[PDB]
Order: sequence, then structure tokens, then C-alpha cells
Amino acid sequence: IRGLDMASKNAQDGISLIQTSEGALNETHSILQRMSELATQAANDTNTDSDRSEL
Amino acid sequence: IRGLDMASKNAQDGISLIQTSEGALNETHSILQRMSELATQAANDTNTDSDRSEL
Repeated sequence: IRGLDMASKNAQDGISLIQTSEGALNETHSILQRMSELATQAANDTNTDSDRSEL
Repeated sequence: IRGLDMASKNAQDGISLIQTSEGALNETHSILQRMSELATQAANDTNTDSDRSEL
């Protein structure tokens, strides 16, 4: 009993360790999402190299 | 979705690039049109070389 109630803390201390990781990758998604708009804009040929290098 | 809404800006930035070009050739037409009257007038033989060179 004192093992399952303590192993329930370990299971919840692993839930926190995992929420932190996916919470962080939640933002790598948004950065990668914005990073993809600055390649559909850079692919247009109305841009100049002064503006592609600006992106 | 963020690609099609950005690729819709590229399509409209190409519409502007193309309107500028044909807007410019709109005047090369008028100059070429006037330039053709100063060859039906210069072809008449009541003109003298003092007036052909004047045209």
C-alpha cells in the first residue's frame, strides 16, 4: 500500500515531466508554422535579394 | 491555410507586377500610334526634305 501510493507520486511526477516537454514543443510548432510563411513569401519572385535576405 | 493565404498575397503581388508592365505598354502603343502618322505624312511628296527632316 505504501508502495502504490508512492508509485502514484512517481506516475504523477512523470506526468509533469511529460507535460513540460510537450508544452515546450507546443511552441516549436508555432515557430515552425511562422517559419513556413517566410518561405512562401520568399519564394515569390517579386521579392528582391535585398528583401529575401531581409526575410 | 497560412500558406494559401500567403500564396494569395504572392498571386496579388504578381497581379500588381503585371499591371505595371501592361500599364507601361499602354503608352508604347500611343507613341507607336502617333509614330505611324509621322510616316503617312512624311511619305507624301508635297513635303520637302526641309520638312521631312522636320518630322
